[PDB]
Amino acid sequence: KVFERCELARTLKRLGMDGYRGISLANWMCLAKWESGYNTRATNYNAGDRSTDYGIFQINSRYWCNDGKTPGAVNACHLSCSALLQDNIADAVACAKRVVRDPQGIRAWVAWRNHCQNRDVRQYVQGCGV
Repeated sequence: KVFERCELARTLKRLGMDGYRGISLANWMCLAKWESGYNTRATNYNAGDRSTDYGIFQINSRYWCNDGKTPGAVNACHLSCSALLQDNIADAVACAKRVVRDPQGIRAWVAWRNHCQNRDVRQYVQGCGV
């Protein structure tokens, strides 16, 4: 499903993402925005290394979720990658909290570096009453 902006901001707030590991809601919103355009059904296969990115946060099948076809998969979130193509994002959020418990934090997503660090990202949560 494709979330509307404030609908997603309230959903992430509810699921405990605001300030999680020091990361503001606006940073999480910038990341879903540039990763998937807030679409839970988004998948991107990366032909150079045989892995696929899944869901609203584009979480990768080498490290975090298991899809059975990615060489060297660790599956650190201990989740099937199909759990991240659901309309309900509770699993996607639990795995995104796991990604950022690693020292790199949100920098793990290069799209966040390109599109969100050192930018004013407050626009992504304005008007949402969050």
